[PDB]
Amino acid sequence: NSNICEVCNKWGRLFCCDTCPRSFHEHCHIPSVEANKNPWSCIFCRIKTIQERCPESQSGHQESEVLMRQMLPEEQLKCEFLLLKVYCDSKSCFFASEPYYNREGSQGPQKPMWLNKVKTSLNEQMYTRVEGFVQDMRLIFHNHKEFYREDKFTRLGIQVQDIFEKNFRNIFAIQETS
Ligand SMILES: [Zn+2]
Ligand SMILES: [Zn+2]
Ligand SMILES: [Zn+2]
Repeated sequence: NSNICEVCNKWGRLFCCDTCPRSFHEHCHIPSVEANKNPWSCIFCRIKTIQERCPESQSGHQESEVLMRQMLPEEQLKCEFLLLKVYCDSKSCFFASEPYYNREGSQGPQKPMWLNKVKTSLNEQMYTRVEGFVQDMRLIFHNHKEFYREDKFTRLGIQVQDIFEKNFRNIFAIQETS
């Protein structure tokens, strides 16, 4: 197995996947690495299994259909994995914890949002459809772009949104377009 966490790239107290060489900190994995379970399979492995059981699930889909899906177990897992893919980028640090807004010439967003809040909401089963999760994720970056205006720091929001959107299109097999 790897000797660093797949998500944060640090060593420490790591749990090892039984079906692949990845390793994780307990609360870096999403969901948090389970208490017992021998063998244990990581989220990457569980997602690959879904795909392998239903090869047709990789054919292209319309976003509008994906967003209306109810959060049954497989869609719950897919959103957990998409959230984890965001955390895998080191620039996610800017969006992880609760933000605050005190900048001359800007006003804070009406509905603040952050990764750890989305994480809690998934854990607590607060989303009934994929749309709920995707809306909160996109809100993180939209709030950032609007608050930071012309400051070059707005680019961090563009960068992390691009990670989110590419992973969304991959995980939910969105139909490729120009
Ligand atoms: Zn970690
Ligand atoms: Zn694995
Ligand atoms: Zn099938």
